Amino acid sequence: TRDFNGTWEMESNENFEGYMKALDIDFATRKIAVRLTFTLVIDQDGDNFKCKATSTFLNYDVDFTVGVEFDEYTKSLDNRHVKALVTWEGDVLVCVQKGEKENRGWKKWIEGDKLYLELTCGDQVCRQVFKKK
Ligand SMILES: *C/C=C/c1cc2ccc(N(CC)CC)cc2oc1=O
Repeated sequence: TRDFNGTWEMESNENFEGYMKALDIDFATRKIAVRLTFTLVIDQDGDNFKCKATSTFLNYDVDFTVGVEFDEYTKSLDNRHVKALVTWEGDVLVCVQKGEKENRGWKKWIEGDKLYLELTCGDQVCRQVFKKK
């Protein structure tokens, strides 16, 4: 299924610390943020996505259309400009964020009935798993 709609509650978070370090997030924001549990609210209609990730300290909002390149200013994270593009590889949603970081982006898929989110920057990979509320 290609249908990521819903409210998704974190059940596991692996190596968020390495992902944020590869982004050069400052120590005190990082040290707080690696403790956090996240909730995802995804609204998906065809190509049109609206995503909202929330925690007690870090929030991240993105809206995009599959197949349409867009500019992203990662204000809530590392404060960089990237050229982002989200496309389908089979049933995996793939985002590439072109900028000064290599292999920066993410991949999302459903396995069974959970949502998997893989965050990449440089040589670091973070894996998060969510359950549909
Ligand atoms: C449905 C895909 C949108 C989406 C992708 C995300 C990428 C990165 C992040 N974080 C915080 C965990 C790092 C910047 C969150 C996120 O959530 C989403 O809903």
